[PDB]
Amino acid sequence: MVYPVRNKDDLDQQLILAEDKLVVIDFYADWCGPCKIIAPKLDELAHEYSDRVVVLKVNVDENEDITVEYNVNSMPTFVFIKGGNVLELFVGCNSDKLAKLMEKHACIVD
Amino acid sequence: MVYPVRNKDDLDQQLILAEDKLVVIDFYADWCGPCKIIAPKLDELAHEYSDRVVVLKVNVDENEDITVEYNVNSMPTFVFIKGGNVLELFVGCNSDKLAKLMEKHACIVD
Ligand SMILES: [Zn+2]
Ligand SMILES: [Zn+2]
Ligand SMILES: [Zn+2]
Ligand SMILES: [Zn+2]
Repeated sequence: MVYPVRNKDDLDQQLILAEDKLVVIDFYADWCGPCKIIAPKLDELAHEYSDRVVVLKVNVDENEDITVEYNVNSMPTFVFIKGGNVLELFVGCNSDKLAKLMEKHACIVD
Repeated sequence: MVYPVRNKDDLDQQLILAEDKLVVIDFYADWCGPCKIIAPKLDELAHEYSDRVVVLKVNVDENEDITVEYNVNSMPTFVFIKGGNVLELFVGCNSDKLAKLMEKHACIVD
């Protein structure tokens, strides 16, 4: 399952506890159609990769600070992180690419 | 000669332009003794096989994304690729094996 981020200090802690794991952060809002469509597949991947991947979820309406720090301008946006380093940024609704990007490292509103 | 990779999109383009050729990617860093020793022999082979083999070079300190995607954990590491497929992975400093592996398909830091 996908862990909601309450604030920047929550997220900063999660990034350190993730250790060597792949971290994937999903920026979403409740008013975003494409966000809702891809969300089941993201939860499916989180179970398949639970030993290797940590999956975080940032609600942009309550987290303006985290959104500005990651330069999020569109939704959905998935940031792939390992060791506090941003490896790759991915915007859009292709859930087949999302699943592929998750295995290699283990439509658009606003 | 050996072509430096600037990013993942650079590398992805190189993999397609290489066509049917053998591609060899060398993962290295400036702080890696064994990397520096084998490097002349790699350049020698690149000239001998210039019509058949494309030789790419990825600096791991500036390319965390490519390193994670190829699961690089040590140096030097040579990935042998043909058609976007990874045929073989080779870690270590034996330049005689490197030359042999190059002809069949045409010490350790971190
Ligand atoms: Zn569950
Ligand atoms: Zn030359
Ligand atoms: Zn990547
Ligand atoms: Zn082979």
